[PDB]
Amino acid sequence: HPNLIVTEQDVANIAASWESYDAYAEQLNADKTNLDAFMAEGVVVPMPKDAGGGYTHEQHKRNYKAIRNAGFLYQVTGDEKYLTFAKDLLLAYAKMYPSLGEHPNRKEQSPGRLFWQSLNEAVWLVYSIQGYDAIIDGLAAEEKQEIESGVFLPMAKFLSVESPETFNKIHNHGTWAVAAVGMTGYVLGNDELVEISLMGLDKTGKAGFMKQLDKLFSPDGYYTEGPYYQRYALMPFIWFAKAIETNEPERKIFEYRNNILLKAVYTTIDLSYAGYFFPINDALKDKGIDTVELVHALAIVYSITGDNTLLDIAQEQGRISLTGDGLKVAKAVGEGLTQPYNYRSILLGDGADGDQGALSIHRLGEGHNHMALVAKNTSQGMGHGHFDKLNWLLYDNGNEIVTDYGAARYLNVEAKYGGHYLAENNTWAKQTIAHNTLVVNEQSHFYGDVTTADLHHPEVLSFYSGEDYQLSSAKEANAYDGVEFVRSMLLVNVPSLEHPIVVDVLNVSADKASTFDLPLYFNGQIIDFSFKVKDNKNVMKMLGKRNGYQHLWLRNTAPVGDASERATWILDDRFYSYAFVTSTPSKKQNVLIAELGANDPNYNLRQQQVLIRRVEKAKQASFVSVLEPHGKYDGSLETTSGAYSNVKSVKHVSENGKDVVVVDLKDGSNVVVALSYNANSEQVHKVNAGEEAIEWKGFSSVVVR
Amino acid sequence: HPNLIVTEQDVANIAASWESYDAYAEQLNADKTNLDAFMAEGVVVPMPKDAGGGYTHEQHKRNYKAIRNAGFLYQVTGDEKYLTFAKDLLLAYAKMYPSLGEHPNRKEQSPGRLFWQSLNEAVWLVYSIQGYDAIIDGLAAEEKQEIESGVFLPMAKFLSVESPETFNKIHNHGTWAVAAVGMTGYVLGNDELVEISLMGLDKTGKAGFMKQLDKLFSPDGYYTEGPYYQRYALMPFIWFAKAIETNEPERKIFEYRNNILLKAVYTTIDLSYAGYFFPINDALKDKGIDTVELVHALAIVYSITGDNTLLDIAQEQGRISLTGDGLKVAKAVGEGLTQPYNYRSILLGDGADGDQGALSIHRLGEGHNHMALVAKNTSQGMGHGHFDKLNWLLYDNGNEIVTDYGAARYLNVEAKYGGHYLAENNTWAKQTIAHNTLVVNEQSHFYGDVTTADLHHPEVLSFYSGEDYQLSSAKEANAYDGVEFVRSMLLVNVPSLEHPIVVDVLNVSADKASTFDLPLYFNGQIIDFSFKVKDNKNVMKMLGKRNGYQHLWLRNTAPVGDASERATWILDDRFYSYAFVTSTPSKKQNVLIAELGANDPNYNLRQQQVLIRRVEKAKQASFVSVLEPHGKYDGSLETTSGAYSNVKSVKHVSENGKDVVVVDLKDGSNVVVALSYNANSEQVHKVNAGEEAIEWKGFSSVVVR
Ligand SMILES: [Zn+2]
Ligand SMILES: [Zn+2]
Repeated sequence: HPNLIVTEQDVANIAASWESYDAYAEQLNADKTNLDAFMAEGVVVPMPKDAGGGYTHEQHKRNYKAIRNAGFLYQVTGDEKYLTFAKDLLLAYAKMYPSLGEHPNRKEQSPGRLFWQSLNEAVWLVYSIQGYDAIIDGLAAEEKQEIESGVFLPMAKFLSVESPETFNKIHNHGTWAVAAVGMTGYVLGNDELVEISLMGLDKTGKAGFMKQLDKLFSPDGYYTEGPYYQRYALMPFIWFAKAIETNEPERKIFEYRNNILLKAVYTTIDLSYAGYFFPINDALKDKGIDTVELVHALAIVYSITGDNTLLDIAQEQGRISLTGDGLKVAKAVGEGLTQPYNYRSILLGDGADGDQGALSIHRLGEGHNHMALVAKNTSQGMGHGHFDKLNWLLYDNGNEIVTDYGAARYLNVEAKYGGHYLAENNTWAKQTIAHNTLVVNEQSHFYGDVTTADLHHPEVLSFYSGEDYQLSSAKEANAYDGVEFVRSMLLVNVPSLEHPIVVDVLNVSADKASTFDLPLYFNGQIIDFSFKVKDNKNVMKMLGKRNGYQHLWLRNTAPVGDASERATWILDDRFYSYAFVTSTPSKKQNVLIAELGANDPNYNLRQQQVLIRRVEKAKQASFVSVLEPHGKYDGSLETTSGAYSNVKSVKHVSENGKDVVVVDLKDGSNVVVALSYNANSEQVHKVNAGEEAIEWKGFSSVVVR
Repeated sequence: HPNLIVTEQDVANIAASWESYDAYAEQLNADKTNLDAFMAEGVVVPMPKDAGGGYTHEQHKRNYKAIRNAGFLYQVTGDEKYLTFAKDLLLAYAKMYPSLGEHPNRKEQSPGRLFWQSLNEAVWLVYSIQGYDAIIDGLAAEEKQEIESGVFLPMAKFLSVESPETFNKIHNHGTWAVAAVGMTGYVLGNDELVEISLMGLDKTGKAGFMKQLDKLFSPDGYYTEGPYYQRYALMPFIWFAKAIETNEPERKIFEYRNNILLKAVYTTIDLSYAGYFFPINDALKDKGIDTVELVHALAIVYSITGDNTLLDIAQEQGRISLTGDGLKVAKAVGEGLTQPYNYRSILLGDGADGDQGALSIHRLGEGHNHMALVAKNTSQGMGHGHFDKLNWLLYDNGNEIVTDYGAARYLNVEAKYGGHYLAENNTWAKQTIAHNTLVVNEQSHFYGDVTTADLHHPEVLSFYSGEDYQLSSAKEANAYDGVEFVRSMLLVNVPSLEHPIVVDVLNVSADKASTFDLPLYFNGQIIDFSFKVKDNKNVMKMLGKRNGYQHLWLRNTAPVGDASERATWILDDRFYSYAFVTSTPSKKQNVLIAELGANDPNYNLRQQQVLIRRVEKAKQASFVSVLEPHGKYDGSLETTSGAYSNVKSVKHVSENGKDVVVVDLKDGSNVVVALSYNANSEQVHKVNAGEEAIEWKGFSSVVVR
């Protein structure tokens, strides 16, 4: 002891070297200073009372961190006051815990005892067992027995054999529970606790850690619940793996499933822009790469791989793991070994086998010209999944541009329903209308039914990443009865333009005449539109009755027709223009400008604007658009250039199920995008625009004339 | 030549030493790189066509900066290329200018010839004359004759003798015009142009530069139009003064009126929080200390004073004046002479003699995250003035908390009405309802009439800045017929609380039963209210018909009573709680939660929420409130503490025109604020707060029990 997340050898390395690396010493000293301050308050272990973000919730959180940190500092410094504090905290828990029943402020989740839900109980155990592992050799036998019998063994039993609905779950709850119980198993030398954590309660491998590794990650290391829950589950994954490695290296856990755990870490990094995770599915928008799960995970992977590009990410995190692994990161950074991280375009398969749709990330440019297009062609992702098949997000200039709302939830704010998912998470945040994708008849994909959504996934038709352009194309044939839609999204490098442009082609075919809505949630302030808005007559009414529409105010409608239209907005120092046209036999076309906040008596929803393109009574439609960053606004020096869009118009023609899009530019050049939807790279295609003939080879072609 | 903003000795000093000081070299190289790039485009002088932010507007702007910069670089580096580019630009102007009549894209302002208004013409001249001054050396006689007779002399005459409505103006337009013509006078050796600039067209001193210095600044160096226009006018003030000093040092311009120009520069800095100018009156919210007017002014003042605390601000500006004065700044910064700038509480008198109301800045706390309360008890400030007597702003934690909208205008965005003040600047931004102050009967102060407003100022009753608390108190007797109101605002240090608290007491008395509205414009997301809102029944209607009310949507009304109520919101990592109570005989008390965007078909207004306290059918009211920053939200580490307000309630009693406010805290303690409105330091006062007697001396007292 210790022999878990840190080993005796790690402690020796840290003791010998920590003062020699400034980044590590600064981190250690801050943690030490903060703990010393906390210790001055005495041992404070309150009877459990409060929900998420409430006093007892946050106090028991401060305590598990204190136990872990005191154990670490005892080991590194040899200062007995840290042993005493960790010990006395644990003895207080040991006295209290056997008397605890179900938490009094429970909700619909499995209750904890210390906490309103069992999830936080598992986190408490993951942290606290590390502190115990780090002090155990300095305790009297009676103190060990009291702590083990009073809190650790009863909690481990509670979270495993007493909680099969959680322990056997293939879900982030399951990951945390098996990590907590398995790590306890290693520290206490309890073979049974380790075995059930690895192989499930019945030991057959139908549930447990190994099954989670096999099922929750695709072969690309993409975690099916989405980026936000990927980083969260990454801690119990990487920390239980670390414990397995330090105690049973023969299991070769970091080799398992073609280094799935290593791939999970890189993929977590790859799911961020300007340091923030893509807020698809249930997600909070202030979650970034400095989150401790990725700080610790990066350190472990660096220690294994020696990949010096990880040191770039480490510096961007501005935080370092206080482990033996973190020491290696700090040392490498201090020795000037840092290399730039290779942010790249990727296709991430979803489902265990990678075939259940995919998440595409398309990147182009560098610095403030770095654009990222996210194409959400993924399976449901279980309960946290949103009803947004073929959704997209755009990032540019260090900003989110075309956005995903994330979840309706205020992390650890007790006055917001104990920090838990709000009523509006289901009624607004999960719904299709809340997203940048097709809504049919004001109904959500799969009619907002998670059971149905869980059974289906989009079909990826094409992925391409070149220096000329980037493309993803996917088909959704199961979202609605008698409806199929296909979306192709492109990032195009036009040499004459300062920034890459997005081209979007969303085709829908329906058996019955329908309403088709396509929203665009934008970040910024409207400059102007090419269309005239109808007078709202000094009233804003709720947009629709159900499925998220009840949360939107209609601010203006504007009629549109055959010709492409334009909306231009500003965000910080850059302009963005949305040029759009919809090919359809229906003449009933309108733009709806809407604002979030209807049916929100509790002020749970943020202010937000949206441009919705609506076609009514149509069986067929091709929603075509361009998203173009342009120009410079400098409010400091008081200059402006390039403020007008460089796109004169967008035109579209379909022939024999093949599409041609022509983007006419103000300098007289044009961009031609052609889509055949045929994967045969050698098949030649022809489409007649008017008298103009367009010919190409393969699924797609982009030509700048 | 040059002998204006730089001298021949300055040029020698720069050439000899610019490479030695990193800060100067970085700036010069960045300017040189940008100019070299601009020169590669050739000499481009278009005919005047476009409004503000349009192509010709921004091109003529790039040209005047190029003229100045090429002139400077020719002096410092010697290269013929810089001489020729400045000369060729000026010759193109000389050939075009005599042919120009009124700009074709003029608006209501005095038209320019090069520009849509004459203001920009003046800026062009201020910059361009410096370039000419610096290239005199390498010019032939016929070239000087062409330049002076073709552009400079016609432009100088246009802006002066031909434009009495601007040249005689005691206003920032006047300052820019006299600086432009006066600087031209010095460069051309034209005594007449200098005299009329200093003393006005008729030379009596009724108007012109000297009058502006005596009337537009208070003795404290506060510029009556407000912070945003203070920094703007600061350029022509400080640069014309620089020109006067280098040509006629016997005038002792920097000693004039007890060093008024020096005080003006310090006051400009004192009018910012976290580097941004308080957005009172017409103002844009992205304007900060790195604005070039303050960069140049700071350099001038440092050269005169040697005040090393100005180097702190210089570093925060992140740019350096490319002048001899700027060289001194760079040298001192390189030598490690920087001392921290002393941000402090200040009372700034308004009016020529500082007796026409005042602007109070109250600061408490350390670092760049301290608290700043601004009490706007100032006179009108002419046309750019807002109808917001006794308004207030609050800053905390690097953020604006309780806000001022500034102006409805998009700087140099041509698609937004040529970057000019929008229709909504008058109809929304200037109106009282748009501010954090009293609105009577849905009408603005002075019934929104600038002529009436210009004739009156609030009466300042008290100013105090201590370690215990801070206070401003002011009376507005002239805003409405038969109405008087008084506002006292305090910043209170309560040792048991983590942050100072604001206490607000706004008393109103009216001859007739009236509606009293008190808005609070806040920055952040509502957490919860202590009160119940009425169902809005899925519609938002325009709040009122006139005077800014037509721009607000009513989202919810909520009835309130005798007991204090609370609104709590979150912004970044901190919570803010607004506890409020109104003593009034009227029972008609409601909170209106409103959102901006009605009567805004062009999407000129930002999204914004407001909490308005309304009292109806009342002749008297005391609007009492507490603004309390509290707690910590960490979205990265996922922790929260102190999320609930520590204020249990707020109570108020009035006795013989004297107020007592009791702030009951959750720990059982209380804060007692007493106000007598009697300036006599030794006068004893007594108020019976129920079964309690409150006794104190002086205008105010604050006691923590
Ligand atoms: Zn979503
Ligand atoms: Zn204002």
